[PDB]
Amino acid sequence: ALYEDPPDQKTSPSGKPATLKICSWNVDGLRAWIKKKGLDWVKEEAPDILCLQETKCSENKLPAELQELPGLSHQYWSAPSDKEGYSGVGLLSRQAPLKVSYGIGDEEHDQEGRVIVAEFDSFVLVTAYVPDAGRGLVRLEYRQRWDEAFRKFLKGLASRKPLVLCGDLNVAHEEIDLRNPKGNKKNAGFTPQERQGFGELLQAVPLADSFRHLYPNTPYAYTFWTYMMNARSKNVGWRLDYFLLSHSLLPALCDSKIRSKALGSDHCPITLYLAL
DNA sequence: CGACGGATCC
DNA sequence: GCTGATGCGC
DNA sequence: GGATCCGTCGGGCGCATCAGC
Repeated sequence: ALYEDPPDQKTSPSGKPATLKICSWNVDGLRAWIKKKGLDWVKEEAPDILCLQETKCSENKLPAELQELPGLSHQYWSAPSDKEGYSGVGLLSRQAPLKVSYGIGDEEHDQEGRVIVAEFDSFVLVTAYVPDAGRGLVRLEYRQRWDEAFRKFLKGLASRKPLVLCGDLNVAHEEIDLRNPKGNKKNAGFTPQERQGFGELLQAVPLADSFRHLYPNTPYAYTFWTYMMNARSKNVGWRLDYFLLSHSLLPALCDSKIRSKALGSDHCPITLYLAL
């Protein structure tokens, strides 16, 4: 069945106005995403913080339009040291973070430009392109170790301000998070190993799924669709993109959106509204 | 990884 | 510089 | 035999390299 994201709730449960909008988007090729008119959707969306994943683009090769967004002038980029054309993350902010760091503090996992940490006054933001388990599950065991190191890095993130984890976590937590869970329990992103790791992220850090807290039984809500067999036209997809938040932030949670109409990638943009 | 084809199931 | 084959990873 | 279970195949994209010119 198709999916129409409910209208934006730009007010919290206590009637407080959204002071912060964050947009996360796996662009599957930032230079391609821009030629495909992706920055135009960002302009219309006017986010305060824009997190991008799978940039596939080093810093010296970023298109000049990216350095022309005035409401997103604070830009921070991370790419693999060896694999050019692979992975890559980005954080564009209206206001300068107090602190910007890269990696989960672990050499085995900090080589593929997958994590940017940005400390703001009231919260700590973390964008992530989590390792894929791969065709045939070749990189599953690596994903399992990444999960362990990520869980630990996040739980002890130095200080005590709430956490907003955003990005491509590369798993569909439960069966409601993908069209075909039965034929994908042995396919990357639906292995029980990965699904349990997400569960442990939630219990250990701890964190909550913004979208699922608001929409616990909303089906067909996906963020990724294979380009193959035009899976997007039939909404056969997976929710791999999320905003996970400390429970301290749930009183500030106005909404968590899925922008199913925005094109440019095999992923759709997600958006969080927060009243801080 | 969605689609498909074969195998099995009551 | 520019394109197309080839390879690799989603 | 309609419905379900499950393994195999073939394929959309982006970007890198390299050759040729």
